[PDB]
Formats: sequence, structure tokens, C-alpha cells
Amino acid sequence: SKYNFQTAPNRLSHHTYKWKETETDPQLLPAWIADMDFEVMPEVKQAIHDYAEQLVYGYTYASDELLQAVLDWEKSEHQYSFDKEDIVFVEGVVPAISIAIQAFTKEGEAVLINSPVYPPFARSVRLNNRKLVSNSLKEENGLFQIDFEQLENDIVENDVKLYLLCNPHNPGGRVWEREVLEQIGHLCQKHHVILVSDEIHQDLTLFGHEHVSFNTVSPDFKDFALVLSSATKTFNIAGTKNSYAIIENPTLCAQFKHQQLVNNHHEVSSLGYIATETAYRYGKPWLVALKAVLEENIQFAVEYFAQEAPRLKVMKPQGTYLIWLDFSDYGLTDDALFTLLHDQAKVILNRGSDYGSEGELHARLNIAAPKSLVEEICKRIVCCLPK
Amino acid sequence: SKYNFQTAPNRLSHHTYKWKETETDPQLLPAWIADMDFEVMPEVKQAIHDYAEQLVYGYTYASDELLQAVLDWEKSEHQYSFDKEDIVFVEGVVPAISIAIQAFTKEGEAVLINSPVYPPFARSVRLNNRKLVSNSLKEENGLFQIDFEQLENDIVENDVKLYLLCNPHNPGGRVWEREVLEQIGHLCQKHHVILVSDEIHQDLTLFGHEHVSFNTVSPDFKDFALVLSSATKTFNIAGTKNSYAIIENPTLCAQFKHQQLVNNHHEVSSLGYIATETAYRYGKPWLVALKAVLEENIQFAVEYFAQEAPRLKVMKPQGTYLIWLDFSDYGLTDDALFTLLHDQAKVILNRGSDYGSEGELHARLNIAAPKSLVEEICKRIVCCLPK
Ligand SMILES: C=C(/N=C/c1c(COP(=O)(O)O)cnc(C)c1O)C(=O)O
Ligand SMILES: C=C(/N=C/c1c(COP(=O)(O)O)cnc(C)c1O)C(=O)O
Ligand code: NA
Ligand code: NA
Repeated sequence: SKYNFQTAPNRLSHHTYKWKETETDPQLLPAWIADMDFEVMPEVKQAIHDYAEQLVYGYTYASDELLQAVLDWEKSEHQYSFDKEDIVFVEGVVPAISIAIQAFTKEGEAVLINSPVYPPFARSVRLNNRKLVSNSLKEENGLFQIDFEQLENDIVENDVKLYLLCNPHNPGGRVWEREVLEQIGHLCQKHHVILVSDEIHQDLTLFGHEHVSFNTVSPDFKDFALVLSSATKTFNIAGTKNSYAIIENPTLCAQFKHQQLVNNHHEVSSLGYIATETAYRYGKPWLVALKAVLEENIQFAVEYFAQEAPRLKVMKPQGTYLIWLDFSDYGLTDDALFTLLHDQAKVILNRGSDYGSEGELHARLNIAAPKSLVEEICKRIVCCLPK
Repeated sequence: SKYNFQTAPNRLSHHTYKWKETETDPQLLPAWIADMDFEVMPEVKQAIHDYAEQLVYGYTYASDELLQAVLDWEKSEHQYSFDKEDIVFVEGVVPAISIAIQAFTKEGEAVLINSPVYPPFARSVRLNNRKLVSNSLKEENGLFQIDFEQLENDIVENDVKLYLLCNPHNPGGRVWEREVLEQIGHLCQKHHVILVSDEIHQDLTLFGHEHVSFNTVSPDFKDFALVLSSATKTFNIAGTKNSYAIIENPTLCAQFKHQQLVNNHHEVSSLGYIATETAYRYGKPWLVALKAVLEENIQFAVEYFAQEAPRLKVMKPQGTYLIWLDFSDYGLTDDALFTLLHDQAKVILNRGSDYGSEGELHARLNIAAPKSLVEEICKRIVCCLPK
């Protein structure tokens, strides 16, 4: 209808990560990194034009209007109320994760993640010389679940100081229930663990699934937990480089901001600020339209794979626009899977093994593209699977 | 038919640092932070419109065209030849300084600066729990000069591991001679010091003074020295957030890039990349024209202050568009000077004391604005100085 979800803008010649390989091999169709193929909402494009027409591109600060936009988005969309002083802007969520690790732990101390998970989680812990504790998620009835007995064991046995939670969880697209988050929080309270809730996918919950922001679970959770999010995944504006932490606890907030300044990682670009404010101000109708398209694409993929590759195990996302595929029933190695998809099927999917050992013989599929493209990508995925 | 240096775009609705106080108090005229009031070169404005017209604002990386533009600028403007692989982009120079401190020293080790100097120098050392060694610049015949005897004493007595050099030096605008840089480099070789040369103002040398980029002084200097620079100060694009380190030594380069990744400080915004490439590709004629305006503004200020405030000691910049003013002959304290300028004169100048103890009773004046505004600011500065 009014917004364009039919035709993908041509990204070749714009130095995108997503289309980089395709620029050398034109047959390759990318469906990996979490950028969407869709045109961004028109108000953001207009805001970039308006930025140009400032004529001067000097140092700018985070305005009260931007702060209010974040406050209003969190309250309106996620029922999460806090003060403007609790917002800390950071040029990205992955930046924020390293700052959090450096601020809240010392070298050698243990940081826990639920594996398999977005690879910068494990990387950021290891490169910072913290001890990584991978709490392996169970898979039951096609969904990831937390083994709470082993999670406590992992916390206690390793003296875990910090828990990097992914909510919604990437990969898999798991939209944790309030009851799950409450159990996590109680464990953090018991064992004196600080929790960082990476909620970057929070606006992308689907099929009736509702995001529960971590500190909305219990009024005391802010004593040990902070929330990271952004407009970038929601609105396909990852190249504008802005995001935020909500840190209501004064001590945690000071410690984060201090580390951020120690790292000189405290400034954001002018368009970073503009694009986030604009997206939150005008983006809701576009987001509604987006989510309908994503649901149709996911449903199509699940049904198509059921019909054309019944042996392929498909985890239906509860949120995110990313589908976790399990090729374990096929007579392939992890490396042979990669070369089959990339070289024979000519489709670029994230290698599941990037996400941890649980990702062996998996791949991750990005369906945030026009339906015609999603149909082509799914056709390629089933085309060359071995008997 | 000509570049505009006659009128300044209105900044008041655009959340600039420079005009922030004036938004609340319309009587105040800013001349502090190093943003220019001048319109940016027209090709950058067009590049921002062109970015808007990509329609999708996803993750991008530094292109070969951008890398070549930096290489070409460094060779043509500064006679500094190196390879594309030696370039490391960082969202800002101040970011790069923290990364360098973290990468090249251990907690508790000594880092040297020449004081007084841009305040993030001292701050980045101190906040990083390194020992700060301030090598105090002499002032002789209106110019800063290094005391090489004391500099060596400072290096040896404190076991200095890292030297943060400012060239051109801010404040004061001192354009160090080749022979001065030679002697600095030789001390670093003798005492096994790593040197970071902050050359962000390298394109703004004036009155026939020529920038000498540090690693051009001797082919050996790359073994211990790296250069930081940017398009942002040269072209008035600080809000676009991109800059680079040139690190020809493989070990130093790996060290820096490693720490940058540990800190998740490795990515830059898409417009950051675009604005730098464009500025370097098209900016030379604009820069030529700017320099003539800056020299005129500086000459006006010196002459005006000479007549209207002969007791005011004015350090004439050899480069940068910033003038270091010394009010120490007046019966004022540092705090009374600030109050006088800000509350009585209604002008916002950087407090000299921000830059170190040598800046007591000083202020710094930004003349990168139309001559009419410079004239007004200078008139205000001399209106209310005490007998
Ligand atoms: C783009 C992807 N993920 C984005 C992501 C990010 C990206 O953050 P920044 O772009 O803001 O650094 C952060 N946290 C989580 C849990 C994420 O899934 C991807 O998996 O391709
Ligand atoms: C804007 C100012 N100085 C800029 C500056 C900067 C600014 O760097 P980034 O904006 O790239 O972080 C870095 N290094 C030196 C020696 C500088 O003088 C000022 O003094 O107001
Ligand atoms: Na594992
Ligand atoms: Na001092």
C-alpha cells in the first residue's frame, strides 16, 4: 500500500556489508546480516536531506526532544517508564556491551551468556580477558528454553559477575515470557549478578508474542539490571550509529558513563541523533506495516520448507526477522553445509557455528526482504540438499 | 560564483554545542569550541543528499575509494606516502587517543604531554589510570617552545612509555619545525618511547608556515610513531564522526586495531565515511579560500587588540584558527576573568585554565567566522577590561 515493501533498493556501489560478495559474484543472494532489504520510512530520508540543508556539520549534542522521543517510545511501546537522566546514548549496542563488560567486571571475572547467541557476545567477553560461561539453551517443542538448574550451577560454580541476556534472543527469535525473566532476575538477586538486557530486537516481536522489557518484570530489577536498545534494527538504520542504555540505578549508571568516558566512547554523530528521533516520532505506521510483511514471509518459509524439505528443522521465530535452520538430519559436516549453501545454492546465510557449538549444522536466514526475494532464497536453500 | 565566507548559517535550532548557551541567553556570542561558523564546501552537502537517496541506511564499511582519497591527500598535501593497509578509521581523534593509551601502555605507566594542551589529552591519561607527565612549554618572543633538557629529564625521571604530541599544537597554534620534530623523535628512539602525533589541525597552517608530518621527518620514525588526523577540522564536519590513524609499523598497527576491537570501537557511520572521502576529493579550492579569510581575521584581531587593549598579550597563531590570549597583566584572577568575559562582555571563550596550569589567566578565541562577527567579538573582549 502506501509504504514500499515490494521493491528492494539497489545497494550495489554503496559499500554495504550485506551485498559485498554479490558485487564480485552477481549470482549470490545475501540473506545473512540483519539489515533489511526494504526502503527506510520516508521521514528518515527527509530528515537526512534536511540535515544536509543545515549547511554546517559541526559538533551537536543529544537534545531534550531526542531524550523525550526515547522516553515516549519506551513508555508507549513497552510500558517502561523512567527519567530522561536514565538515558545514555552510545554509537551502538555492541559498543555498549564492551563498555558494560569493562565497567562492571574486572579482568578474569566470569561473564555468562545463553548459547548459542549473537557472536559479538562471546567475542566481547573473550577479547576483554573475562572468563566466558556459556549456559547452553535447551531446545524443546521447537523453541529455546533455559535450564534453570544448570543456569544456577553455571552462576555458582564460576562466580559469575555479569549476565549478558539477549531479549528477544538472537538466533532463534525467542521472546522470553515474563515468568522466565522473573526467574532469571531472582537468580541474579540471589547470586549478586549484574544483568545487561540486550533488547535491540524488542520492536520486532510477532504472531502475538509480546516483548517484556527486563526492568518492567519487577520494580527492584533496576537495582542490578540495565537495558540496551536502539531504533536501528526496528527501522533499518544501522549505518546511522546511535543506540541507548537505560540505567535507572544511579551507581550502575555512573559506572557505565565513567567507563564510556575513559574509553572516549561518549559522542555520537549528528545524523545518529537525528535519525533515531525521526524514526521514533514517525515510524509506528511503517512498523505496523513491516510486521505484517515479516509474518507473511515467515509463514511462507515455514510452509515451503515443510513441503519441499521436510527433513530440514525450522525454528519458527517468535520475534526478529531471522530464522534459525537446523540441517542436522542431513549427511553433511558443518563445513560441507557452508560450501553447499554458498557455492552450490548461491545463498549467503550466517553459519550457525559462528553462534557457538550448539549452532553446528545450522544456518540463519534473514527474511526482511520483498516476498519475491524470500521465495527465491527459500527455493535455493531446498534446491541442493543431499539425499 | 564564489564560496561563502561572508554570512554564517543560523545554527540555533540544530542543537550545536557552539550555540547551546545562546539558545537560552541570546545576548551571548560564542567563539570557543573549534567548529567554524562558515558554510561547508558544497560537495559535502550534495554527498549528504546523495546518501539520503540510497533509500536504505544499513551497515557499510570503508571503501577502497575512501582509502585512496586519504592516501592521495596525505601524499599531495603533506608529502607522506604509505599504503592503504596502514590506514585505520576511527570515529574520532579523541577516541583514537584513548585507544592508543590503552593499547601501548599498562595501567600506572607514564604518558607525557606538552602542557598547556587540548584538555582531552590530560583527561584521557588520568581517566585511564596512567601517570600524567606534563612537560611545560616555554614561551619566548610570543611563541611556545620545547625545553629539550627538561623534556629529556621528564622522560627519564618518569620512565615515560608514550608521548602524545600535538602538531600543530592547540592551544597557541604552534607549527613545529622539522628540526624540533627531529629532536623529539630522537629522544623517543633513545628512551624507547612510543609517539602519537595528533595532526588534526595539519591543513590549517597559516602565514607561510608549513606542516611537517611526523613520520616524514625520518624514515625510521614509523618504528615508534603513528599519526592521527581527520578531514573534520579542515572542512568543518566534526559532527560527521570520522578520522584515521596512519600506522605503518605492523606491530603498532596490530596493537591499535586489537584494542579498538576489544573496545568495540571499530565501526564508523556511513556518512562518516562519505563526508571524509568527499571533503578530500573536492575540498582543496575551498581550503585555499578559507585560509585567506582566516589570515585576514587573525591580522584584524592582533591589530585591534594592539590598539584597544595593549596590555593584552596575544599569541599569533602559526596555524589553527584559534587565538591564545593572555590576560595576566590585568588585576584579575582566573575566575574573575571568566566572569568578566562571560557575564560582562557576553562572549564565550575557552577558559585557558582548562588546558593546564600554564593557561591560568588565559582564554582562547575562535576566529573561524565572518569578519563582521569577529569584529563584534573583539570589540566585546576589550569593552570591560580593568585599569
Ligand atoms: C545485525 C545483527 N545483529 C544485531 C544485534 C546487535 C547490533 O548492535 P549495534 O549495531 O547497535 O552495534 C546488538 N545486539 C544484538 C543482540 C543483535 O542481534 C546480525 O545478527 O546480523
Ligand atoms: C574542537 C577542538 N579541538 C579539536 C581537537 C581534536 C578533536 O578530535 P575529534 O573531534 O576527532 O575527536 C583532536 N585533537 C586535537 C589536538 C584537537 O585540537 C577545540 O579545542 O575546541
Ligand atoms: Na559451546
Ligand atoms: Na601543570
